Amino acid sequence: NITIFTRILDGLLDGYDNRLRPGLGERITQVRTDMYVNSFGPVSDTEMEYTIDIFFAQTWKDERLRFKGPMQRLPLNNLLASKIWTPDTFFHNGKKSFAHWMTTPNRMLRIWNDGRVLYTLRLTISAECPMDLEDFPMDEQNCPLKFGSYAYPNSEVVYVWTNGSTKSVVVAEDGSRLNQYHLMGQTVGTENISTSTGEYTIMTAHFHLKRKIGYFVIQTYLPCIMTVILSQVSFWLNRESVAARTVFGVTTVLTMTTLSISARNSLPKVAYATAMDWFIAVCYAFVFSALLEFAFVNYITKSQPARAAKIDKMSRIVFPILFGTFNLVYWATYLN
Amino acid sequence: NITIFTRILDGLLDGYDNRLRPGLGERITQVRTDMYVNSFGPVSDTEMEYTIDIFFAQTWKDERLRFKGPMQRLPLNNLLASKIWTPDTFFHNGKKSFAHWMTTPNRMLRIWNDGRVLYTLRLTISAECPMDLEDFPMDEQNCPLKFGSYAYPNSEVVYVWTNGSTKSVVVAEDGSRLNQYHLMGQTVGTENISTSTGEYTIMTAHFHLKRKIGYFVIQTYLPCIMTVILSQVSFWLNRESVAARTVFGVTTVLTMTTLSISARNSLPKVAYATAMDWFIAVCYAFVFSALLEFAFVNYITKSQPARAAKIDKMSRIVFPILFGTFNLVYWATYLN
Amino acid sequence: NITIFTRILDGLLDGYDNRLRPGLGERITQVRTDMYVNSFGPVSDTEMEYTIDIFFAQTWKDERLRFKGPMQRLPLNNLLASKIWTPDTFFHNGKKSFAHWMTTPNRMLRIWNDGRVLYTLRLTISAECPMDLEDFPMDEQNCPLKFGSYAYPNSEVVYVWTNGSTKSVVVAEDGSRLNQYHLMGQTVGTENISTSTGEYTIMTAHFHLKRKIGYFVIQTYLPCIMTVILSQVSFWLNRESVAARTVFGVTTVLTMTTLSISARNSLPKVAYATAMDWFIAVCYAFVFSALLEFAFVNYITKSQPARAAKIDKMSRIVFPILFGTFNLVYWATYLN
Amino acid sequence: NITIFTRILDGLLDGYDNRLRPGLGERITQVRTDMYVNSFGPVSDTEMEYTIDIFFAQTWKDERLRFKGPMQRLPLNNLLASKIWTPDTFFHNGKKSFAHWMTTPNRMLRIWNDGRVLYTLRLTISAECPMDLEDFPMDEQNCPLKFGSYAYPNSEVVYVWTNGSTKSVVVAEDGSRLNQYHLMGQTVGTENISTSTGEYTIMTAHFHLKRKIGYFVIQTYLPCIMTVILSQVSFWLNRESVAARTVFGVTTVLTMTTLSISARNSLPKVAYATAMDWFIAVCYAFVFSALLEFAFVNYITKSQPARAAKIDKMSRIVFPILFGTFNLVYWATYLN
Amino acid sequence: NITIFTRILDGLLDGYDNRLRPGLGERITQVRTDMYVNSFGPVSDTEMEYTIDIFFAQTWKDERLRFKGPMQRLPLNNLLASKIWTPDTFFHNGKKSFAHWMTTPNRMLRIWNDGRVLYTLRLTISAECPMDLEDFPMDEQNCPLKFGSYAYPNSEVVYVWTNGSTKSVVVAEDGSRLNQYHLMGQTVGTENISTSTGEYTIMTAHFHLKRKIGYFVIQTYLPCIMTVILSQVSFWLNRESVAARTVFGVTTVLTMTTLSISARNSLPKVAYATAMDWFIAVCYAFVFSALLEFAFVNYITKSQPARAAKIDKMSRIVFPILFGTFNLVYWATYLN
Ligand SMILES: CCOC(=O)c1ncn2c1CN(C)C(=O)c1cc(N=[N+]=[N-])ccc1-2
Ligand SMILES: CCOC(=O)c1ncn2c1CN(C)C(=O)c1cc(N=[N+]=[N-])ccc1-2
Ligand SMILES: CCOC(=O)c1ncn2c1CN(C)C(=O)c1cc(N=[N+]=[N-])ccc1-2
Ligand SMILES: CCOC(=O)c1ncn2c1CN(C)C(=O)c1cc(N=[N+]=[N-])ccc1-2
Ligand SMILES: CCOC(=O)c1ncn2c1CN(C)C(=O)c1cc(N=[N+]=[N-])ccc1-2
Ligand SMILES: *[C@@H]1O[C@H](CO)[C@@H](O)[C@H](O)[C@H]1NC(C)=O
Ligand SMILES: *[C@@H]1O[C@H](CO)[C@@H](O)[C@H](O)[C@H]1NC(C)=O
Ligand SMILES: *[C@@H]1O[C@H](CO)[C@@H](O)[C@H](O)[C@H]1NC(C)=O
Ligand SMILES: *[C@@H]1O[C@H](CO)[C@@H](O)[C@H](O)[C@H]1NC(C)=O
Ligand SMILES: *[C@@H]1O[C@H](CO)[C@@H](O)[C@H](O)[C@H]1NC(C)=O
Repeated sequence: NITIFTRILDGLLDGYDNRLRPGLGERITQVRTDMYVNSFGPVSDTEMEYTIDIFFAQTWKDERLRFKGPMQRLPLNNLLASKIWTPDTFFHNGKKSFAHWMTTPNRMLRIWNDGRVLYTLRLTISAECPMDLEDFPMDEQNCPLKFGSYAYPNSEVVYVWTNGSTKSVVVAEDGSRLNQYHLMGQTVGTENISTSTGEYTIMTAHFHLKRKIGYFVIQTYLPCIMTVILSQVSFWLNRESVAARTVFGVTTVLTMTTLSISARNSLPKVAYATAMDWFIAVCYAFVFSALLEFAFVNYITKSQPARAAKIDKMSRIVFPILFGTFNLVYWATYLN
Repeated sequence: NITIFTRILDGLLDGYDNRLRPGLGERITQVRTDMYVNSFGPVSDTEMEYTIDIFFAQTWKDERLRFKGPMQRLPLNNLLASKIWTPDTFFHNGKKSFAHWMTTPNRMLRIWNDGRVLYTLRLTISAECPMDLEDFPMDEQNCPLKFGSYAYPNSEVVYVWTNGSTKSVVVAEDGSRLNQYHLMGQTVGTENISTSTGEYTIMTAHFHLKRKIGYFVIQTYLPCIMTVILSQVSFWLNRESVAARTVFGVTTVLTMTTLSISARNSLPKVAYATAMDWFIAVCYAFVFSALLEFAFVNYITKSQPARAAKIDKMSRIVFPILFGTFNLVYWATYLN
Repeated sequence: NITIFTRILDGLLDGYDNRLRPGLGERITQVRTDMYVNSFGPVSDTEMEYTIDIFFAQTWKDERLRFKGPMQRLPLNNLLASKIWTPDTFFHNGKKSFAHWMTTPNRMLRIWNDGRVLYTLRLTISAECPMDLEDFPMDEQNCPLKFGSYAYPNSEVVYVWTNGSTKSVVVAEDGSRLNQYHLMGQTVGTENISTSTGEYTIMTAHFHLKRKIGYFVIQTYLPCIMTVILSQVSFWLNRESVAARTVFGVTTVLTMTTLSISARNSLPKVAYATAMDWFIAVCYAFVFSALLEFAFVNYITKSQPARAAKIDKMSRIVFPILFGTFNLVYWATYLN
Repeated sequence: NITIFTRILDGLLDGYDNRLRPGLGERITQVRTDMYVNSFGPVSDTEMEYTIDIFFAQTWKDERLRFKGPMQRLPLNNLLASKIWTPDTFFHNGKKSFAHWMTTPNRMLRIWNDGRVLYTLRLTISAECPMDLEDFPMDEQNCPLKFGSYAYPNSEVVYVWTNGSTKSVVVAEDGSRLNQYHLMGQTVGTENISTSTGEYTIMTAHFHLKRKIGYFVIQTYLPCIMTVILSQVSFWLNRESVAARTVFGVTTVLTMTTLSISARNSLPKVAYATAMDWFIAVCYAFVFSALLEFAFVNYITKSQPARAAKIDKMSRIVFPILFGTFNLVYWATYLN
Repeated sequence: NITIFTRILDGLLDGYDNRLRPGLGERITQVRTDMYVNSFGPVSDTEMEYTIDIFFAQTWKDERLRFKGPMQRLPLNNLLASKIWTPDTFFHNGKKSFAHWMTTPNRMLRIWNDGRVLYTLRLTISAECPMDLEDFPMDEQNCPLKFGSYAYPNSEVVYVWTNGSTKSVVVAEDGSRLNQYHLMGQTVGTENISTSTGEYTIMTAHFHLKRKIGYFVIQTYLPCIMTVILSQVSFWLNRESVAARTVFGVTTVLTMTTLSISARNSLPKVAYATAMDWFIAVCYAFVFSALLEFAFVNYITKSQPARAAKIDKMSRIVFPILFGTFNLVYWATYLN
């Protein structure tokens, strides 16, 4: 009962040319594609790339593979994949993509009586995701995934998503786990690109990313906020304690200087100011301004002591108010 | 006496199709799997992955390989593995798995008279282990290992553990050696997952990990604890020594600030607070509060000196007590 | 209607030797090359290399592939590429180049009736780009890309750009995105190099890079500029406050020392001074000079107090003026 | 005179099955193994692995390769290695081993008239070397190297070292060069391991490593030793100089805190205390104790000045003596 | 006119055994080798290795390839390389060598009428270069490059440089570009090594490297030199300013401590003192000695004030002189 299957496979491969697409010179080969994202790998902001592991499935019609037998389907493995024609699908934005080979090349091939072919493959794509880090860390990113035929233009091979967008792309519940991003959702679309080699239909999948704040709050904002509060303590010390207040201003100013350097070490070396940079810059101004207030106060503490005391007393109220007011504007401006 | 073995191998391969599973169209192929963990590689918390080296063994029945001869078994090597049918087993959560090829592809194939086939393979699997670092470093992790057929659904190929759970998975005594984890034990199970390509039986092995503390005690807790004690020394200095006590508060506050930054550099950039973060935050409050006490004491040291001395004297007792009390609650809360 | 294509391919490969170039012993094989830069990868200054992803296309004439049929063109894939002769093009300056294999080897082959052959390939070239970092960060770089035949000298195979320079090399709008460089434009050229193995025509493409400033302003210049301003605040403090002014000078001098070390950590370990180094050196002189002024002032504050006050008062004006004057000369000198 | 060699090779391969070991069903195949360590690569303490490059040679007897000819030996290359049977030797503890392929696969095959076969191979083995870092840096390590057959149990293939232990394993004079280890010597042995797949003879080579001190002396011990001496200088300052002595204690205590953090960055994250950790801990106690002495002295400098001076004077002698005494015990305890 | 070439290639391969070296059993195969260094890659001091990209050319005589035809030479590509015999040349000290495969395997094969064969190959060799860093950074290194036959002893295959040493090895003008080394020149030689597998002729090429100073001057020496000068400023302050002079000594001593740690981070972890270490150690003594002078001066400032002033005044002259004198001896000793 098993020899029958062997004959069917031999018959289909008899006189079959894998170098020619099905329907050549007769029609346009239509390929239906569906994707299942097993795991949405890490998003490297420094390299502007993200890693994704998917089960890429392609379906098409091949009349040369029609057969008759007791079983309506022929489950198979990677062995027969090379013997038949498969689309030369490639990822336009994929910088480096490699397949999984252990324990066996993770490929499946299924053939029906009518000649319909299902060919799914497991891939780990490392694509490029350009980002505009102007609102960082309150930034949203849209990482795309573009793929299509490499050699067959739109007039020969056409890719279309199967069913609706929701069914076309599926993300596992545990797969969408990132340390500094929320996977809000996914969208799909199609487009035609005109090239010197001809028109090619492009299948694009966009992943919406919402950066999750809380790591930078514990890493950058809080040390900056507490450092500013530390500087304001100097206003509560006597003017004659010149050395004591000097330590506050000098240490706080340098503390903010190193925080700015440390903060940008993890951030990509982008040549523009981000939202976090402005927050640090303002905090640096507050600590620096406090030192200037002491220097000005200590400069006139002898000629006009009366005004020096008033400035020091007033600074105890103005500085906390302005810093608190700035945060409300800053957080409300970006958290909206 | 050696030519007989050659004839047997030629006969079995004569008319044998490796593209068809044994028992096709007649029964369901049953595969018995056993695992031996040679070494439980490092667990990368930053990348949420772990590396494991195993001797993956699969056993199944193939009537096409039945033979008669003086020897009841036919030990072999990787040469004949490709000539026969083998299950397309793959690791669902395996991000990157590679085989060992030196000196020779580490594969063994054994065939008995009845047709039973033993096919073991050495692998180095780099799987993903999601972790909830809310109780870090007093956290327990359960890293799984899922594998199954890629192309053959549950109706064609079924995986079952051999004998009990203990015999199914074995870990070498020297293999289970990690720098920051204890391998408490292992558990195995089976489940069926419904997919668009059909139902597939999933074989899962869970490794229980108990993070071992002591590195963070020497790295984070002790510097934080001693820094807090250092700040409390300021309470034993005279109020008029404004500069001396200012150095204590400023240096200690900044010392805790850098410790928080340094501590999280090794920790994954998770957007939530861990148990260690709370300990650092409380320690930061103690050192910061001590500086505020001096500022308040130095602010009223002239108008009401009597109360200033009492506060300074009282702080010498309250601060050590509260810090010690906090540790007992903190350690008892998590070490239980 | 599909069997006709199979016969044509069989006929062309019948009696075809892929080890012999077309026109051997009769003429010189002319290859027309065009390039499309999908993405201009990162430029590693430390390793003096850059990564580029391109669609490398080669066109040549092969009379052995002439055919007659209803279709004037024969779109194909990588399968037939190995069966025919292709140029042994290689990148002379390419340190490490790898092809893309997923989902299918990204190669296309097209053949016309006259025998013209189009063979395009996707590549990721990691070439070496020597740089003279004397005006860093106000430096312009010209990273080349040289390629040609490895085995066929100029007398056998010749490479020529197709159409003009603009059409020969094309860069995608989104591809030319670098964190610290502007892709001003591209230029192409040809040359002959004499070697022991014969003369070889070299096709060269030069990419003009204009480093974008703004990251170093936020990372190096601003901390240095503010540190210098911080030191000058000491001039506004009383001479008798010896400890207070000592903290300013010591902290600022050490702050500049660490900034110089930190700044060069990212910069390649070049054994010469850059423009940024001179800026840091001058800033170090200003902060160091301020401390010397205090030491000199504090040294004569008793013998001749009158001159000490004048020097301190005068320094409040001279130092800000010189530092501001230096910046105008420095920025104007390099920003021109 | 060269055609004779061609006939001999053809005759031996005629009717030769490479899937069957020599002497199958007649005797036990004996393999003689010798090793030459070209270079003992770096030992990664963090990853508990070491890299070694060797010339692995295996010798065995194969009666199927007997031949008669003018030349008693048949030097060859990797071409014939795949055509005959070779042992499936593998490294049990080898985490990742790769062969050398340039310029040609570095394999040699030699055959004698009697059928003796010599098959040597060049390998770069990255094995795992567990270490107990309790006496670090005064620790000795014994990195093993285990290898044997993967598919042939002890009843079919047996490995034995050739000649004595000294000749069996040889290390090049320049190969044994490590930055932080001394290669004292090598030892070899054999053992049988019982496994579910049968008994396998294991050939083990142990490399004795003696960590060389001097890098940690310049990196950790000396800064710690000088820091302690720096703290003791405070005892020679007047009590009334409260700020001056406070700077000594605060700076020294924090200096030791960062040294402990910095020292363990290179060290593996082991969850136990090493010898260096105890040395740092004691040094931290000395600097911390000195600050406590000043605080206690400054606390009673008014009520009982007489005792305060005596304590300060006495501390100038006790502290240097105890620190010196501790070092003699510490160094003698571990350097013995 | 092209079919003639096809017949010649078929005739040569007819009855040709690639497993036998030319002249086997009749003479000794002589191989002439020439090298062209396209680029001398980076020299990794930490890993004691260097990377080099070369065009490795080998020439030998093979009477089996003699042919008669209109063309005196047969330019070819990698296709025919595997069909004929080529030497099994390998690099003895090569830790990891890989070939270039894009766009086509960069191999050339040329055959003349007499049977002379030219076979050149492009390689990227990562060899090991042991270094004695005793005079670092004033150290000279001699990185070798050893290669020879793997399977054919000196009695079968012999390697000889072609023409003189200068022509045998050539380095491109732009190839010899290193960030911290000068390529003074190259030398070549030959030697015979006796091994258990027989005598093998070794072809060695030595590259003379002269480390270029200037990065460490800007990174290590200058901060150390200026730090020492900073400490000497304390001698110009009044003795009663105890806190002011304490800050100078404490900050400078700790500044030198961190510089020593930072400097050795890039340097390999060698267990011996380098020239830079001695310079840092002396600088540490000067800053430390200055603090001791203040402590001694402040200790006797009351009992014998007259001597205290003289010591402080004298130290202003002695310390600068000794430090300047040391540099002249240090620089002259190593820069000679
Ligand atoms: C420079 C001459 O062209 C080429 O060498 C070439 N080679 C491939 N391709 C091209 C053309 N091009 C720039 C492509 O972006 C390209 C896009 C496609 N669509 N998809 N998915 C499919 C193929 C494409
Ligand atoms: C998107 C269409 O599907 C695919 O392309 C596909 N390709 C493989 N597989 C699938 C289906 N799927 C999502 C799988 O998770 C899958 C699980 C399995 N069980 N195991 N072990 C076995 C195979 C599976
Ligand atoms: C040392 C003997 O030569 C060789 O072994 C060798 N092998 C290849 N090549 C050479 C010669 N040479 C130094 C090359 O730079 C070279 C340049 C070329 N042009 N392109 N593009 C093409 C080929 C070249
Ligand atoms: C889980 C069922 O077993 C296996 O799958 C398997 N596969 C290989 N091997 C084994 C058995 N085992 C645990 C091995 O440690 C093993 C050791 C050997 N000796 N050597 N050198 C040789 C082979 C071995
Ligand atoms: C342990 C038994 O030997 C071997 O297994 C072996 N295998 C190769 N080789 C050897 C011998 N040996 C130690 C080599 O250093 C060796 C050097 C050579 N010359 N070159 N270039 C050529 C070959 C060499
Ligand atoms: C692409 O081309 C096809 C040609 O049939 C057309 O139907 C389709 O609408 C085009 N898509 C877009 C986005 O223009
Ligand atoms: C999976 O399916 C099989 C079908 O025979 C069933 O026997 C088994 O109980 C199922 N397993 C689970 C966990 O439901
Ligand atoms: C290279 O050689 C060819 C030989 O025909 C010549 O036409 C061309 O001008 C040469 N190119 C250069 C740059 O000299
Ligand atoms: C291993 O088994 C063989 C069986 O012949 C025996 O001779 C040998 O002594 C055993 N080795 C050990 C270490 O027990
Ligand atoms: C190596 O051996 C050959 C044998 O002919 C000899 O001619 C040559 O001089 C030897 N080389 C050295 C360096 O001894």
